Amino acid sequence: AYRDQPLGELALSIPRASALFRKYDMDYAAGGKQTLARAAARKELDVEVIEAELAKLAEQPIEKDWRSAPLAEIIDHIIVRYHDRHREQLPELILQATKVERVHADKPSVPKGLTKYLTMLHEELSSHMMKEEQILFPMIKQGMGSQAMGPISVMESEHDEAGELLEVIKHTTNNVTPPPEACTTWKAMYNGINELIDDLMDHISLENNVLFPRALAGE
Ligand SMILES: [Fe+3]
Ligand SMILES: [Fe+3]
Ligand SMILES: [O]
Repeated sequence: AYRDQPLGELALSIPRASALFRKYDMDYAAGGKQTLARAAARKELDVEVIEAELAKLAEQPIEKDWRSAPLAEIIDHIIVRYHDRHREQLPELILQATKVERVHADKPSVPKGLTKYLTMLHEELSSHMMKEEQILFPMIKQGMGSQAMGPISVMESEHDEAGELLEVIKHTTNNVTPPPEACTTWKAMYNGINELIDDLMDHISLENNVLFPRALAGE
């Protein structure tokens, strides 16, 4: 039956199901409405195995269920858990990528263009998060969420733009897998990239699958 539920609900309801979908490159963040059945079919995956993996994870409940939490507490959580972290993590990654592309400019496995793409992500995320905090989030706190179809659609479009950059970043880095040649700086940067991708998809998932639809519905 898990195959008939949307990816978003499985990610928000089952602990560490988010990490499972990232293992299968399944987009529970922007494509959260997509059922697990239609997602496993797209990628030619054996859905029955995914269902058993979720069944094991589903033995335990999730630490915090945001699906029914107050919108104000979701917003405040997003700001300190995701927005503020992104502002610290991306400048750090940009400088690491700059150091790696130079130090290992001669290796074949070096991720050329990574610094360019991290910079693009940082600029778009920065402007994006400012708009949410200065325009959309206050609108929702004042109870005007039902009148926010316009702004939310613009934010969800930007969420898609950010998703495309993530895919470019994953390709440039062999799905964020360092080569055997990788030094310590090189390996720690990829660990930071994976941490960014994980947070950003949970960040977008929480907005697209909970905050936005519930605001539009008048909660
Ligand atoms: Fe956000
Ligand atoms: Fe956002
Ligand atoms: O965001």
